[PDB]
Amino acid sequence: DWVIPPIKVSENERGPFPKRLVQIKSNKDRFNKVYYSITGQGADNPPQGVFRIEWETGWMLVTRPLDREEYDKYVLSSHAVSENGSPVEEPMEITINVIDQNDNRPKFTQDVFRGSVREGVQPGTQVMAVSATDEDDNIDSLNGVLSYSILKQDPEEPIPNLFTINRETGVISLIGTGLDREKFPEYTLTVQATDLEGAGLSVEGKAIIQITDANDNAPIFDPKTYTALVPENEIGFEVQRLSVTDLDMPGTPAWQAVYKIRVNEGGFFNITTDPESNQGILTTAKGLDFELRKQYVLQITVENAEPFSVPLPTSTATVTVTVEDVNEAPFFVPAVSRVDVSEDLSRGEKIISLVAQDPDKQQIQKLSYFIGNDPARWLTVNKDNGIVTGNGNLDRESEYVKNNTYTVIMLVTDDGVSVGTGTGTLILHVLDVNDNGPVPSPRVFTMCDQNPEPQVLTISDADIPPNTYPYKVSLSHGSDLTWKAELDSKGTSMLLSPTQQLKKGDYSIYVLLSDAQNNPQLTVVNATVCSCEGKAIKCQ
Amino acid sequence: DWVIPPIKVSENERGPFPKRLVQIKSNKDRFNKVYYSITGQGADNPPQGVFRIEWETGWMLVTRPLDREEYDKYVLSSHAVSENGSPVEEPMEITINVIDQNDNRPKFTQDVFRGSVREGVQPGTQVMAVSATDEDDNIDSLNGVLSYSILKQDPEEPIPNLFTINRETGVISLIGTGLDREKFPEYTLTVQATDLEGAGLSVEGKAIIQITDANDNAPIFDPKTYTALVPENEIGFEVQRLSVTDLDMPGTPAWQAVYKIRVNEGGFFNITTDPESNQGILTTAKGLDFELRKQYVLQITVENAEPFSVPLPTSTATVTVTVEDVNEAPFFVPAVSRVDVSEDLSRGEKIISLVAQDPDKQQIQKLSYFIGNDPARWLTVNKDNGIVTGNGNLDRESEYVKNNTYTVIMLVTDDGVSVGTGTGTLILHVLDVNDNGPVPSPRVFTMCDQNPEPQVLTISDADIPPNTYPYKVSLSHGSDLTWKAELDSKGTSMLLSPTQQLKKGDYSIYVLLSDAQNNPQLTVVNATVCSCEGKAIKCQ
Ligand SMILES: *[C@@H]1O[C@H](CO)[C@@H](O)[C@H](O)[C@H]1NC(C)=O
Ligand SMILES: *[C@@H]1O[C@H](CO)[C@@H](O)[C@H](O)[C@H]1NC(C)=O
Ligand SMILES: *[C@@H]1O[C@H](CO)[C@@H](O)[C@H](O)[C@H]1NC(C)=O
Ligand SMILES: *[C@@H]1O[C@H](CO)[C@@H](O)[C@H](O)[C@H]1NC(C)=O
Ligand SMILES: *[C@@H]1O[C@H](CO)[C@@H](O)[C@H](O)[C@H]1NC(C)=O
Ligand SMILES: *[C@@H]1O[C@H](CO)[C@@H](O)[C@H](O)[C@H]1NC(C)=O
Ligand SMILES: *[C@@H]1O[C@H](CO)[C@@H](O)[C@H](O)[C@H]1NC(C)=O
Ligand SMILES: *[C@@H]1O[C@H](CO)[C@@H](O)[C@H](O)[C@H]1NC(C)=O
Ligand SMILES: *[C@@H]1O[C@H](CO)[C@@H](O)[C@H](O)[C@H]1NC(C)=O
Ligand SMILES: *[C@@H]1O[C@H](CO)[C@@H](O)[C@H](O)[C@H]1NC(C)=O
Ligand SMILES: *[C@@H]1O[C@H](CO)[C@@H](O)[C@H](O)[C@H]1NC(C)=O
Ligand SMILES: *[C@@H]1O[C@H](CO)[C@@H](O)[C@H](O)[C@H]1NC(C)=O
Ligand SMILES: *[C@@H]1O[C@H](CO)[C@@H](O)[C@H](O)[C@H]1NC(C)=O
Ligand SMILES: *[C@@H]1O[C@H](CO)[C@@H](O)[C@H](O)[C@H]1NC(C)=O
Ligand SMILES: *[C@@H]1O[C@H](CO)[C@@H](O)[C@H](O)[C@H]1NC(C)=O
Ligand SMILES: *[C@@H]1O[C@H](CO)[C@@H](O)[C@H](O)[C@H]1NC(C)=O
Ligand SMILES: *[C@@H]1O[C@H](CO)[C@@H](O)[C@H](O)[C@H]1NC(C)=O
Ligand SMILES: *[C@@H]1O[C@H](CO)[C@@H](O)[C@H](O)[C@H]1NC(C)=O
Ligand SMILES: *[C@H]1O[C@H](CO)[C@@H](O)[C@H](O)[C@H]1NC(C)=O
Ligand SMILES: *[C@H]1O[C@H](CO)[C@@H](O)[C@H](O)[C@H]1NC(C)=O
Ligand SMILES: *[C@H]1O[C@H](CO)[C@@H](O)[C@H](O)[C@H]1NC(C)=O
Ligand SMILES: *[C@H]1O[C@H](CO)[C@@H](O)[C@H](O)[C@H]1NC(C)=O
Ligand SMILES: *[C@H]1O[C@H](CO)[C@@H](O)[C@H](O)[C@H]1NC(C)=O
Ligand SMILES: *[C@H]1O[C@H](CO)[C@@H](O)[C@H](O)[C@H]1NC(C)=O
Ligand SMILES: *[C@H]1O[C@H](CO)[C@@H](O)[C@H](O)[C@H]1NC(C)=O
Ligand SMILES: *[C@H]1O[C@H](CO)[C@@H](O)[C@H](O)[C@H]1NC(C)=O
Ligand SMILES: *[C@H]1O[C@H](CO)[C@@H](O)[C@H](O)[C@H]1NC(C)=O
Ligand SMILES: *[C@H]1O[C@H](CO)[C@@H](O)[C@H](O)[C@H]1NC(C)=O
Ligand SMILES: *[C@H]1O[C@H](CO)[C@@H](O)[C@H](O)[C@H]1NC(C)=O
Ligand SMILES: *[C@H]1O[C@H](CO)[C@@H](O)[C@H](O)[C@H]1NC(C)=O
Ligand SMILES: [Ca+2]
Ligand SMILES: [Ca+2]
Ligand SMILES: [Ca+2]
Ligand SMILES: [Ca+2]
Ligand SMILES: [Ca+2]
Ligand SMILES: [Ca+2]
Ligand SMILES: [Ca+2]
Ligand SMILES: [Ca+2]
Ligand SMILES: [Ca+2]
Ligand SMILES: [Ca+2]
Ligand SMILES: [Ca+2]
Ligand SMILES: [Ca+2]
Ligand SMILES: [Ca+2]
Ligand SMILES: [Ca+2]
Ligand SMILES: [Ca+2]
Ligand SMILES: [Ca+2]
Ligand SMILES: [Ca+2]
Ligand SMILES: [Ca+2]
Ligand SMILES: [Ca+2]
Ligand SMILES: [Ca+2]
Ligand SMILES: [Ca+2]
Ligand SMILES: [Ca+2]
Ligand SMILES: [Ca+2]
Ligand SMILES: [Ca+2]
Repeated sequence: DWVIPPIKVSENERGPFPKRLVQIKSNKDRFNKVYYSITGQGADNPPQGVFRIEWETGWMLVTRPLDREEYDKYVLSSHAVSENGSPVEEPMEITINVIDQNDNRPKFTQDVFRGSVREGVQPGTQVMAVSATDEDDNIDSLNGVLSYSILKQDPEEPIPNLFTINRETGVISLIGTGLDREKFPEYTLTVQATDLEGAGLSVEGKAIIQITDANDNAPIFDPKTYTALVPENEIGFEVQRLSVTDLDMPGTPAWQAVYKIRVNEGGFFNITTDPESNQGILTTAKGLDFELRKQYVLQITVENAEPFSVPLPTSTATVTVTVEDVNEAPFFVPAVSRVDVSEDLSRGEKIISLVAQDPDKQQIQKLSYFIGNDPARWLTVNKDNGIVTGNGNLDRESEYVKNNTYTVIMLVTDDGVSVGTGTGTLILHVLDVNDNGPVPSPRVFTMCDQNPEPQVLTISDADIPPNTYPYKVSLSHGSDLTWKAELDSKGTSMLLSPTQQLKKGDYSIYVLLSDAQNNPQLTVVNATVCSCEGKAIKCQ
Repeated sequence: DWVIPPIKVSENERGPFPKRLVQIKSNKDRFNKVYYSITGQGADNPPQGVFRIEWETGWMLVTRPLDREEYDKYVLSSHAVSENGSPVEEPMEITINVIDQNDNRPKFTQDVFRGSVREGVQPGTQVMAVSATDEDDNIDSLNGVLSYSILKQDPEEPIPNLFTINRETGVISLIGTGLDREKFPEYTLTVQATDLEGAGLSVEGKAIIQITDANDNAPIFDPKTYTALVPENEIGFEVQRLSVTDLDMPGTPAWQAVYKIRVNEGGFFNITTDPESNQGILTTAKGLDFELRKQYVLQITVENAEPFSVPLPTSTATVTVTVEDVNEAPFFVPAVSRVDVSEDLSRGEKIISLVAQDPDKQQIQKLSYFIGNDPARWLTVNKDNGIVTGNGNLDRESEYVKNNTYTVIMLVTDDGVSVGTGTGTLILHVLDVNDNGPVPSPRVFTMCDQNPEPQVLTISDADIPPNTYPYKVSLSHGSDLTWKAELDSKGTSMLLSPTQQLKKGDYSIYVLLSDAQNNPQLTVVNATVCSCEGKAIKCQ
């Protein structure tokens, strides 16, 4: 058909109501009276009564103002019946479009936006982002397009133009330079959005930016030069602690100190760090020792764990140390294999005039010499002059003496001012003299009767050679009660044989030898005889 | 509903016909085939067939070109029935608006406009007014708004820009200066009107302006100096006529002449004007007279009835007159009570030597003296010398003479060259002489007998005093036939009485008187007597 165009109507209209929109006519009215009515939402349906028609003229009206924001369009159905009561025309659809008007102010997405950036970054860096909206049209008008802006950053210091915002997108960026967490950490700037691309109505928001941290700062010592005293030897011990103040953020690696000495003399120092006021705690690496050095001039520089965000001054601490003195024990010089001395020494004679030395050249402390180790008592010391003399009777020949030795240990004490011990061994070579003289091996025989065979006997000397070289056998009172002497060819033994057919048991034979001579006297080597033929038998 | 918008269509469209306008669909076609038709003016109604629809597709078309000027809009009704034959949708109204196109040239209201203005008016004066129209739109386009103009005034002289026209209203006004009915009275200018405020199409008209008249001109004489001759006395008469030429419009007061003399000597001149060539007709106010003046130098200026529309030169006419001569009658000087003359004058004696005078000093014309009035013939005149002598017998005493007078009139005639009369009266004092003498009153008595009483008688003189002073009575032959004389005391009468006793009737008495003397003789005063006693009785 020839339909009927949609009807545009403005919003928030205002004048004298009613307002005729249009007029409709059924031509089938030649016959009876026609009754015009109309139906739909806004008609008889909810919102009832916005539009109504004059049953007799065919006029359509808007009865009151409208807000497209509420309902932006309506569709209606129109009718025409006869007085008799019958419909005449197939109904007719009707449309109305509600044209937008700038009745709406915009509104920010949130009531407050927050942001953050680091202090050392470069100009032209994107920080935050902000939103807002207008409910009016924005597809055929500007009643709903906004334009963003900024008008007041607080801390109007260092300067007041650190940022800008993209008018269309509302994004903010760092424009200037001079950000420092250490002086001004959080800005509060006021934003506004406007109707018709900055032309219409405006509103406010608030965005707040916190500033991350940077290693803008270096560490600073609170003393620059310290001093402490120290002892030579127990040690590995705490000398002095140090103080400092970095200014970036505390629990952070831009706040933790790292040290080191420049030069470690004997490399006898270690230094650690501590999460207190991360003071510098210095200590001794390997004890000290001395009388060698009293002075210690060393320097320690301090850094952070992480590198610096800028060239900065490295700052050292210069420190002086002094070693207190402890006084140590003295010592005999050697451990003496000294005196190759003979057995004939006169009880009270100079053996070893000895001396001991003591470390501490503070030496105005003497000591006393004491002896100590010990198989039995011979020797003697002058305690205030360390003089070892030889008292007593010695005898290389016999008991304690093991290999050609006699080892003895002695002491010495550090007095004068405190304490001390000195353990020193002393081996002294004893010597030989020909003391003893020759002696027979077996002392009792068992001779036989009829024809006894030679009674083997031998010789032994306690002395050391030559002193036991060859012999000379001799038979004293009974050199004839019949007894005849004899030597083995290979030196050592002697052959003892009677020369008479003598008696039934129990009787001695006086013996007498010599080796350089010395002559011993020996003696009786008794002789038990019991009935027989010729071989030395078990007796009775 | 969701109707269907009006359809705009251009006018004088042109391309390949048909032209689809729009397509309609009934959705109730799920069931049968639907048949699309359409109705109305331009459809099935007159203009039939401008639009038609394709029963099966639902397309609407314009079949041929259109002229909004003919029909600027159409309304149509669309239908849709089922094959079975039933309608499905309530019909649908359809509208088409025909948009204007500049197909129309404008046209002047009239084929020729006329106008008129007066020559002396000022620049910036509204004269005519002109109209014209275009039939195309003029409420949303310029297809129908005109712009007026002018492009050719004829008589491109004095200059060619006497006027302008208001482009929007088409009114014309005088812009320049130099209008003269007398040289260029009617302009013919060509006008044009145009489409789109002078932009589109144009056409022509014609406006013609006549120029009213003004008193631009003054009157001019055709002679500047005239002359005429004239006679002394019959008069009030036409001397000379005058000619002139004003140049404005003829039957008009800017063409009628008005005159006047500058100086009217004795105020004896009048001059009128005449609707001929309104010549100046001069005449004589009160006759002239003379021998007093021959010359007349006078001037007459000429104006118009209505003042002048500009300073102009007043132009006079200087004129000379000459008076011809007529010769008049002579006159005795006075009218004479002249001659106190006596009665004794000698017949033929000088009474009044008189003279008369005649006007015209051209005097070489004499006259003749004649007498004329008349009781009887005494006097006489010398006609060629006017001398009145006295012939005859006169007599103061008696007949014609009334009071002491005698009046006579005489004449004199102007000859020599033409004609003349002179009536002059003449009274002449006559005088007294003592002519007559005394005389008795009654001449006949009636006396009585016995004793007659005195017969009274009296006296009378024809003379004038002293000449009749007192008397002297005398009785002649019968101074005694008995008669005795007597005078009255108071002079006049006389007492007559007998002295004898005398006779019976019929007889006279001779009487005789005197007054200076003169002596009269009188006479007989007869006396009739009849019988009696004493009183004068009636007789017998
Ligand atoms: C930003 O927020 C802080 C915290 O309240 C406030 O003190 C400051 O004034 C605001 N503006 C700036 C530029 O710091
Ligand atoms: C020396 O060492 C001591 C240790 O107690 C310290 O207090 C002092 O500051 C250091 N410097 C000097 C000059 O004494
Ligand atoms: C670190 O020590 C320096 C030296 O006096 C001082 O100026 C600074 O304030 C200290 N740091 C802090 C956080 O106090
Ligand atoms: C202190 O500094 C030294 C030197 O680098 C380092 O070895 C040590 O680990 C540090 N102490 C601490 C607790 O970090
Ligand atoms: C530390 O060493 C320096 C370098 O010679 C010296 O001046 C200072 O006296 C020493 N000790 C102290 C107490 O500073
Ligand atoms: C000698 O030195 C040895 C070796 O240590 C030791 O066993 C002995 O007791 C010391 N004295 C003697 C008498 O041998
Ligand atoms: C010296 O050392 C000895 C070791 O035999 C010890 O018994 C003694 O106590 C020390 N003497 C002193 C005075 O400290
Ligand atoms: C020295 O005396 C000390 C103290 O008893 C002892 O420990 C040590 O064994 C002794 N010997 C030597 C050779 O120092
Ligand atoms: C040997 O025997 C004799 C005889 O009785 C006896 O006197 C002696 O003591 C024994 N031994 C020695 C070495 O004399
Ligand atoms: C005006 O009309 C007269 C009369 O026909 C004509 O003679 C004349 O040429 C026209 N134009 C002017 C300027 O007189
Ligand atoms: C004189 O008057 C006569 C009258 O007939 C006239 O014709 C003439 O122009 C006038 N002027 C002169 C100088 O004659
Ligand atoms: C009027 O008289 C003057 C004088 O000759 C002449 O120039 C003028 O043309 C006359 N007027 C007319 C209409 O002829
Ligand atoms: C001619 O002029 C005289 C002088 O004003 C005037 O009185 C007279 O009426 C005029 N004649 C006519 C016919 O207008
Ligand atoms: C008119 O009067 C003038 C003025 O004196 C004179 O010149 C003239 O002759 C007179 N008559 C005539 C004929 O112009
Ligand atoms: C005299 O004059 C008178 C007065 O007019 C006149 O009547 C009379 O006729 C004249 N003549 C005489 C004789 O009186
Ligand atoms: C003169 O006047 C007389 C009047 O009495 C008249 O009769 C006569 O005609 C006149 N004479 C002449 C010559 O005109
Ligand atoms: C003079 O004569 C004339 C001509 O008849 C007459 O009319 C008139 O009366 C006479 N008388 C006088 C006094 O002029
Ligand atoms: C008087 O009478 C006488 C007598 O008859 C007579 O003759 C006479 O004529 C009369 N009158 C006069 C005047 O004489
Ligand atoms: C020093 O002592 C610390 C504590 O035991 C140890 O961990 C470190 O290895 C030593 N040396 C150094 C150079 O720190
Ligand atoms: C000082 O030395 C440290 C390393 O010990 C270094 O990191 C720092 O950059 C140095 N100072 C300067 C100004 O380069
Ligand atoms: C510490 O002090 C000493 C002496 O003044 C100097 O040699 C050393 O360089 C100093 N360290 C610093 C960082 O100044
Ligand atoms: C530490 O500081 C001292 C003195 O200021 C300087 O001479 C030395 O070079 C510094 N050490 C380092 C490693 O920077
Ligand atoms: C004594 O000192 C010596 C060094 O000559 C050593 O060999 C020996 O072991 C020491 N003996 C003791 C018990 O100290
Ligand atoms: C005695 O001398 C030997 C040879 O020098 C030696 O090796 C040994 O130790 C010493 N003492 C003993 C009991 O062998
Ligand atoms: C002159 O004669 C005319 C004609 O009768 C008259 O109307 C007018 O009043 C007279 N006087 C003047 C000054 O025109
Ligand atoms: C000449 O006189 C007339 C009146 O007689 C007057 O209207 C005219 O304006 C005068 N001429 C001039 C140039 O004024
Ligand atoms: C007419 O002519 C006479 C003599 O020339 C002169 O006096 C008079 O002014 C003239 N009038 C005019 C208008 O020239
Ligand atoms: C008429 O013209 C004469 C001469 O041109 C002039 O002298 C006179 O003033 C004029 N008269 C008037 C009334 O203008
Ligand atoms: C004659 O003239 C006289 C003037 O003296 C006049 O009184 C009288 O009327 C005249 N008589 C006649 C008839 O003219
Ligand atoms: C005569 O004289 C008288 C007086 O002067 C005069 O008045 C009269 O007119 C004269 N005539 C008559 C008839 O009275
Ligand atoms: Ca709204
Ligand atoms: Ca809106
Ligand atoms: Ca808005
Ligand atoms: Ca910083
Ligand atoms: Ca730092
Ligand atoms: Ca920092
Ligand atoms: Ca030491
Ligand atoms: Ca020491
Ligand atoms: Ca010591
Ligand atoms: Ca020995
Ligand atoms: Ca020995
Ligand atoms: Ca020996
Ligand atoms: Ca047309
Ligand atoms: Ca048109
Ligand atoms: Ca047009
Ligand atoms: Ca003119
Ligand atoms: Ca004029
Ligand atoms: Ca004129
Ligand atoms: Ca005269
Ligand atoms: Ca004359
Ligand atoms: Ca005359
Ligand atoms: Ca007389
Ligand atoms: Ca007389
Ligand atoms: Ca007389």
